[PDB]
Amino acid sequence: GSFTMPGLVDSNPAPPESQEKKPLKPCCACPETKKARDACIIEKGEEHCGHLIEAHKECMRALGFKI
Repeated sequence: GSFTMPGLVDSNPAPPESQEKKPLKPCCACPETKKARDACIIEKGEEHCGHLIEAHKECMRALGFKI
């Protein structure tokens, strides 16, 4: 004897989307730095990860990006 839920389908517990996109966008615009930034920002936030901005921020400024 257990309750059950046959009036719906519900879901599994899940993020605000999961990684399901890997398109070809070829360049040299600091992948390591950008990609490594975002992982901290994902988890904590830009406010907790702006050492992860500043470190990577360099890398883009060198390019003539607007830092």
